[PDB]
Amino acid sequence: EVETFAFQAEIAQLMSLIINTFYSNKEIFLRELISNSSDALDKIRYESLTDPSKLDSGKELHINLIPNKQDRTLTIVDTGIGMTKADLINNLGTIAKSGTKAFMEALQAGADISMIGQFGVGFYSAYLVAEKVTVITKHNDDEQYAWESSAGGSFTVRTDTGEPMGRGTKVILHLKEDQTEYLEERRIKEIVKKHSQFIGYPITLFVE
Ligand SMILES: C#CCCCn1c(Cc2cc(OC)c(OC)c(OC)c2Cl)nc2c(N)nc(F)nc21
Repeated sequence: EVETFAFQAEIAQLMSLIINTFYSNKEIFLRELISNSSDALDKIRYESLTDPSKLDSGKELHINLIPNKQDRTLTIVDTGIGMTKADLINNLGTIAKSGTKAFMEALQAGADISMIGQFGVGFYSAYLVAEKVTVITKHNDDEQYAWESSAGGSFTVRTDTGEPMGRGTKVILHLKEDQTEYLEERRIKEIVKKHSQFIGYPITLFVE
């Protein structure tokens, strides 16, 4: 049972700009996703202080980076707060509208794509390297969901019947044919060291 949705006009515009603009410094997508993972882990850690039962779906707070050359995927996994169906379909897109407009205007005023995170829309930098993005997420109050988009103005949401993840988010980057350098161990290590060296959670780079 797959539900198909149209992105709000501003988000479809942002995704097109990210796909179409010539911009060589694509590596910045990784810092954006790791930073989102880190914010999600802070959120579950904060909530657990007043309600300890929120860690019943997993005590460990961490980030895994999983490359897979056979599937041509790079997966960012976290055991953070996770997302609800409402976040996936409408809540995040609503907040994204404001950030998208501010980012588009900043670009016209002379800013570059690396500043995307300051506008709360850093997640869409995934499309600098990915032809398709799959998001598997599980929030304590909701079910496990799979969000997916190859851009083109639409995204899908389905109940994920795959392997339960307990609590957290998995961002699966189906890389563009010319972006396989992001499956290489030394390339991932270099980017993490350059942009994500001060994240307060363990980041484990899996090897193939
Ligand atoms: C913006 C923003 C941050 C909030 C949404 N979000 C994101 C980025 C994100 C933003 C989105 O819109 C702006 C969004 O679209 C609905 C999205 O889902 C595909 C994600 Cl993953 N990553 C995580 C994560 N790792 N864990 C949790 F829990 N929430 C996340």
